[PDB]
Amino acid sequence: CPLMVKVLDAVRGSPAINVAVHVFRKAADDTWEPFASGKTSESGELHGLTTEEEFVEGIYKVEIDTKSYWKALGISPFHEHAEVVFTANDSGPRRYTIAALLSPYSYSTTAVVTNP
Amino acid sequence: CPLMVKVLDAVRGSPAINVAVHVFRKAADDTWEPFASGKTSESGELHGLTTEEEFVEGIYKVEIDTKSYWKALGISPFHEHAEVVFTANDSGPRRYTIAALLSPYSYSTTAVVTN
Amino acid sequence: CPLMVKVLDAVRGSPAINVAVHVFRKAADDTWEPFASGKTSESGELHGLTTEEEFVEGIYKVEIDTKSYWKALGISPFHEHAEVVFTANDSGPRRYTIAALLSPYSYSTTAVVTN
Amino acid sequence: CPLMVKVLDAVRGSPAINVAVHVFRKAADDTWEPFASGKTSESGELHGLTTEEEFVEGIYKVEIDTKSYWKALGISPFHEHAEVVFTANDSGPRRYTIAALLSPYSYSTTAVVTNP
Ligand SMILES: C[C@@H](C(=O)O)c1ccc(-c2cc(Cl)cc(Cl)c2)c(F)c1
Ligand SMILES: C[C@@H](C(=O)O)c1ccc(-c2cc(Cl)cc(Cl)c2)c(F)c1
Repeated sequence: CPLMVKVLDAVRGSPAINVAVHVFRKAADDTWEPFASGKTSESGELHGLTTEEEFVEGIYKVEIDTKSYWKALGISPFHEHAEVVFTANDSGPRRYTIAALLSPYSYSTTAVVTNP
Repeated sequence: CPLMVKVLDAVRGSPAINVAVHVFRKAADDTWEPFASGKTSESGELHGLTTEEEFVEGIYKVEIDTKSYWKALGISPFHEHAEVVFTANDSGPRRYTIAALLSPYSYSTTAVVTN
Repeated sequence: CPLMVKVLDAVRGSPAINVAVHVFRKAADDTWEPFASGKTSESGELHGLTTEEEFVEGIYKVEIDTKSYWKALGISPFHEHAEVVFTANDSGPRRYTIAALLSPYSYSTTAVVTN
Repeated sequence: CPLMVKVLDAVRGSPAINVAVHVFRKAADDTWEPFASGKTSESGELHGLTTEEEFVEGIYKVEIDTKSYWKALGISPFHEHAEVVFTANDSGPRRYTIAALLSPYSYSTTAVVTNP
């Protein structure tokens, strides 16, 4: 599982459940091409986005749909989404965890990059 | 000053100085139209991006060129840039501060919306 | 102003107003000696805690009364308080800003050390 | 495992390994009594601090020894430690994860509180 997303909720002190995530890869023409999507589980984790074979070098954008998450809880948040944009696998295959911590007017994000 | 950007460095414990910041407004066709840009000051602040007259309701994107900032300090960073995307809504208070706190593999951002 | 505290609210997107802040200095016997205190302003800032003459090298603790802040807004918070503990070192720059960003179950803090 | 600590490193993009953690509980006399201690593993996680039986109601302080962590990497950091102080189990037993994200001049911390 080379690309995982984990999301926590800083208001409830809980995993952020049912957060939609869309991943894009920058194409040869410099547009954002849809790559994978999913939503976080009861643990706040999203597994199974991609495979080792399909997760090639490139510039990836992980869009975390924070506004849809907060609106679904009936909260009117500030941001449209949280975008995490990075070059992946340029030194060979790595495993990436994109972690995020959400509040209605703020988010934090970090990356955990490991070499299998 | 309806829109301000303030950038801090969590490695050095300092303002993030001479960071490039580009602001875009979402157009009718869903493209990002250049809106304003500048470099953060010695205090990590970028003032004077827009006026009340130009800053209408809509969706704005603040792109912070974090990758150049880290490489100029000799540090290998994770992100291509930091993007903050939000709706300006007359209704809420009228002054927007977008604040960001940078580390090589992480950033935090918050909004301070007042008056 | 050698020491400043700046508190922001990540739920409302605003300064954290009228937060109690207590500053202590570690004494020779490892106890915390009261040093300075105040409430954050309308801008979430607390200025004028100390002078250059009183602010000597040593270990300081900044205690932010986050629990009272949240309860006064009708919100149930996790922490008893937020504590920021650091050494003041003449060597490094001379002005310390302790900044905190508050949520009910979380906080972030950074230092901005300049001049 | 009712009390866990997880720590990430925002500079290296990695778990924060070998972080010492000391937990205190406020005693009847209002002093901080040592309760448990340990250090984070290769995953950045610290398990096995306490038991359900021993983790009674109280006010707990989780001290994360950030200065010792950064000095052991030869970095001179700002903070002495990161203290996380909270009331636990006042509505019955819960499971607490104290998560932290470290930089030399900054840290974030959040709590994940679940009901078994
Ligand atoms: C438990 C773990 C995961 O399951 O990958 C996870 C998920 C999110 C966070 C986290 C915590 C803080 Cl304090 C800040 C940020 Cl950006 C992420 C974290 F530290 C750890
Ligand atoms: C106003 C400015 C300062 O006074 O140095 C300031 C104060 C605090 C922050 C801030 C921002 C985030 Cl995103 C997280 C934290 Cl812990 C502090 C910031 F980005 C900028």
